[PDB]
Amino acid sequence: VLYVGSKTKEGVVHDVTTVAEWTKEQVTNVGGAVVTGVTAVAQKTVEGAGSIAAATGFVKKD
Amino acid sequence: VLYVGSKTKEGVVHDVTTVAEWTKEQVTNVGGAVVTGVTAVAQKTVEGAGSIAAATGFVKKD
Amino acid sequence: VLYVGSKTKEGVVHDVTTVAEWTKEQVTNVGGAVVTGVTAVAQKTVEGAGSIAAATGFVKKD
Amino acid sequence: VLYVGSKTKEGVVHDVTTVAEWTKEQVTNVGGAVVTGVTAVAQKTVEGAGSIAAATGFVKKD
Amino acid sequence: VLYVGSKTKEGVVHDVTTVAEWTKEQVTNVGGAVVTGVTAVAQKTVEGAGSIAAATGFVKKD
Amino acid sequence: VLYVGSKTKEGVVHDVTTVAEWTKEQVTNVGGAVVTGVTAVAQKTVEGAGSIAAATGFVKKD
Repeated sequence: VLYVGSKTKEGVVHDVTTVAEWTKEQVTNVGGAVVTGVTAVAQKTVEGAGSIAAATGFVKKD
Repeated sequence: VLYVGSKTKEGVVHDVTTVAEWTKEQVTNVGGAVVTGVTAVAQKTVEGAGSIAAATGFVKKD
Repeated sequence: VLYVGSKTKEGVVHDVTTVAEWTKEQVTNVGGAVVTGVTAVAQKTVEGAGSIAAATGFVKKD
Repeated sequence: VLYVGSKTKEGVVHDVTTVAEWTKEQVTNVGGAVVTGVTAVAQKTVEGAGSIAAATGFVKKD
Repeated sequence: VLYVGSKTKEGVVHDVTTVAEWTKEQVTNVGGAVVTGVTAVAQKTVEGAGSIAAATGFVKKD
Repeated sequence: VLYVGSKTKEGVVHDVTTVAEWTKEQVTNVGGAVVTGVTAVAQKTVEGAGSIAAATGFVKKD
């Protein structure tokens, strides 16, 4: 293995653009997740049993 | 392995752009997560059983 | 392994841009997480059982 | 005339993005203009006879 | 005329982004202009006869 | 005229970003202008006959 002037992009997130304008937003909740923003998870490796990698809006009610 | 003038980007997040303008936002809650912003997790390695890597808006009610 | 004029970016977050303008935001809460800002976690390694790496908006009610 | 939370953009230039990569470029010249970069003129008012407002790559050989 | 929380942008230039990477560039010249960079002129008013406002790469050989 | 919490930007230049990386650049010249950098002129008023406001890479060989 050998490079020159190279580039590598394993596991990234880029150029996420959100624009809200005149936004009215009621939200109620009782006991459960609610998500409204912009989530950005970026991982390279995840290992192991029973794992939960990069959850968003989760409820685990065993 | 050997490089020259190189670049590597394992596990990153970049150029996240949020724009809110005239935003009205009520939020109530009882006992459960609520997320509205902009989350940015960036990990390289995660190992081990039972793990929960990079959760956002989570409820674990065993 | 040997480099020249090189660059490595394992596990980073950069160029997060938030813009709020005329933002009205009520928030109530009872007993549960609420998140509204901009979170920026950046880790290289995480190991071990039962771990919870980089949580944001979490509730663990065993 | 009266505003609120307003915005005006008379005569601007913004978000000019140039990207060159592995560019070989010979250029000769004798006695005449040559332009290769990125020009950005932004004017509001220009008045008067015979004027030459915002020239780029000009030759006036009277 | 009267404002509140306002903004005005008469005659500006902003967010000019240039990126060169592995650029080889020969240039010869004899007696005439040559331009290669990034020019940024930003004027509000220019008046008067015979004027030459914001020239770039000009030759006036009367 | 009267403001509150206001902003005015007559005649500006801002956020000019240049990035060169591994740049080889020969340049010869005889008797004529040559420009390679990043010029940033920002004027409010210019008046008068025969004027030359904000020239860059000019040759006036009368």
